[PDB]
Amino acid sequence: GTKLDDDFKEMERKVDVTSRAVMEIMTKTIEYLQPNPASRAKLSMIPGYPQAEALLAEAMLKFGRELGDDCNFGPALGEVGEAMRELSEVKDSLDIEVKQNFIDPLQNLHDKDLREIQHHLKKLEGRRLDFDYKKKRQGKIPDEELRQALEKFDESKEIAESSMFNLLEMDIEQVSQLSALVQAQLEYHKQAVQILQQVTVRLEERIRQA
Amino acid sequence: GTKLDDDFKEMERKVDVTSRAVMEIMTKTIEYLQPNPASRAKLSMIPGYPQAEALLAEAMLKFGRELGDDCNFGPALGEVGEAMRELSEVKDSLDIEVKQNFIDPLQNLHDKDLREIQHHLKKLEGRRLDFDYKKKRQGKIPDEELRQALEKFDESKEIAESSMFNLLEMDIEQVSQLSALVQAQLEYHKQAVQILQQVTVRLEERIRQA
Repeated sequence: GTKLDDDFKEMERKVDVTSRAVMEIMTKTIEYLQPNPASRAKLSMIPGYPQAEALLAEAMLKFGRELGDDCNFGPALGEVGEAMRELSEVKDSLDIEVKQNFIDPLQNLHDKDLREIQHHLKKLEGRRLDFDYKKKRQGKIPDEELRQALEKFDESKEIAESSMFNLLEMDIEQVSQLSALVQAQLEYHKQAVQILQQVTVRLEERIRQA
Repeated sequence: GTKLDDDFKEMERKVDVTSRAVMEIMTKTIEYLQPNPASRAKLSMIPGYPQAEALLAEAMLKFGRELGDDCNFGPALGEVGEAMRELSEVKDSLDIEVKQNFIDPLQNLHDKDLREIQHHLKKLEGRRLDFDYKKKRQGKIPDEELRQALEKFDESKEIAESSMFNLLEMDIEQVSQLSALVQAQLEYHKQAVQILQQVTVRLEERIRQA
């Protein structure tokens, strides 16, 4: 059949790579946010799920209490318990921020921008084929019909080129989205370090004393 | 049967609470380190398992490459890709540190110190029962036999009290162990924040430029 310049074929390639990339990254990012396969289903809808930190906290508090204040390990449990609880929250933030500012954007890029292009390409193919066909039987079919056959094709290719070119041009917006992710992570870990140190002092205050 | 002073009963209580606590906390801590139920089996043996971060990195690199350098999102993927890879490692550290300095200690406390006490108590019970029995038939059995019956009991109680008291006295060592955990976490998150910021500059360097 008729052929497309290497330039065209390249964009089409990068488009595919982008699409495929967006998909896996999206998945992996989630499996990252929620390793446990039971809690992702929530991030695949939205948190209506518990955090590991939460559950740990829940427990440390539970026993720290039961032990009592008379002891020394009992209170320390409540102390670290809170620390964990706090971390739990800092986490929910992270999950939500990443979902909203990284996953959703990508998801939209796949269902919006990319799907569009996919369509275009398919249309182009058909137009390509139809032409090749009507071409084979040139003498048989009226010139006008064959001319239109080509025009339709050219017309289609352009649309494809535009949609593809435009998506590939603004690719920096994906970089922006990457930054969107790394930002959300930072705020979290930074915020984490705060919580951790905050409790470290409280425990040192114990161990140091007796 | 014969009875034990409230003081004794209390220690026995705290001992049980401690034991039960150590167990759940141990579990939760692990489920925390490895939410996904397939990778804990490794931390329940030792890392011979992949980290979520790792797998994410693996992917971001994979595509960042395939995209190429011609683009702008391709390189950015490799950039963040590394960042993730780095985090992956900082994580393996965390898993290992927590395992070695928090889980193992506790585990040992359960199999060593606590198991011992468990034994003691059981022995005490038997000695308690036997006495109650031989007591019921006092006139029937020789005084000497009954005397020994009691001595054995008293003797047993002491052992129990010592083992229990000593474990409960050094309870600060558990606090130390808690600190051991929080420390390992801190080094990690702190170390994390470093990696994150390190990459944030590289991306800003892109987005800012064009």
